[PDB]
Amino acid sequence: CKMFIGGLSWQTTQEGLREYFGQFGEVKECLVMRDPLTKRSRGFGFVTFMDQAGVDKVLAQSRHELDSKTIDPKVAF
Repeated sequence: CKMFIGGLSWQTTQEGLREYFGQFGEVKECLVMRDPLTKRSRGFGFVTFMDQAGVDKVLAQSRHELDSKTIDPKVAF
C-alpha cells in the first residue's frame, strides 16, 4: 500500500518528487513512468511515503500544479 501521484508534469522526476512530498511526508520510495503505450496512464509518479499529516499536507497539493501541470496527489483508495 503506497501513495500515488496523478498528472506528472511534462518534466517531473522521481527524487524531485521524493523531495516534493518528502518535504512534509517522509518518502521511502517512488515510481515515475511516461510515454503512454496504450489507453493506460500517460505520465505519473507513485510514492510510498508515510508521515503524521502525510496524506494531509499532500491534499493541500491535491492539484500539485508546477510546470503548468496540476498533478493530482491521490494516496490509498
